[PDB]
Amino acid sequence: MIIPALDLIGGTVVRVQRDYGNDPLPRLQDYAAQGAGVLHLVDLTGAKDPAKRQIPLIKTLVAGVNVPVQVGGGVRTEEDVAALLKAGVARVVIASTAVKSPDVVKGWFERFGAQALVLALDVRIDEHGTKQVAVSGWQENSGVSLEQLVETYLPVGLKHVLCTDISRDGTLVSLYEEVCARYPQIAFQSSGGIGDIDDIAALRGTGVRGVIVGRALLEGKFTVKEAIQCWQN
Repeated sequence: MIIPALDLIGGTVVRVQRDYGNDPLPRLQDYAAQGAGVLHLVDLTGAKDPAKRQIPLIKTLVAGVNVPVQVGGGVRTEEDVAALLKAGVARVVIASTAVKSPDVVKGWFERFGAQALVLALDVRIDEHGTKQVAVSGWQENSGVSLEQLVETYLPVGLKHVLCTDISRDGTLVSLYEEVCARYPQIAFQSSGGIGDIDDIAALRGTGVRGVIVGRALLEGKFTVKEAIQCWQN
């Protein structure tokens, strides 16, 4: 699947920052109308301060489409996960906390179930060619490989992993081929490097299950319909 994505700050759709207006619901509705089966939202306001999580907006957006939405941004605690799910979110995207407190997050898998959680990892390919996990693009590596972290959560039934390459020069394959083959029981999602329709074609044979597409849709490079037609060949 193609997974169309929006970043939201204070109700505004933004490109990573260019203002793309305050109409997220009609945009999402049109993504769904074109065949998207899953949508992705990042709450940048909540990422900066969990106390300001955009729950009312998220409720509205989820209510306004007919497809599951995965939502990330400032998911620090069990309470955060629960509040997002209560608001109607299908899956909660766990990022830095999955790196910083694995024993705690393993407990979340036990409580909420693996179908409700997506682990989002930023990866840098280092000098030796190791897939190093980092909590963000502006922080140093955290001293754990993608494989090591995946294998930490497999015993609690990990099913969804979102992988962003934050070391790559330019737009978009070997990385995804490798990890997908190694953990066929996990559905990997790719994020980043989609600049045109050919970048989606590039991922088709890799084993990647989901392709997150954000900026390219906002910039009018191609439509969700075209993306899906390409992805399905």
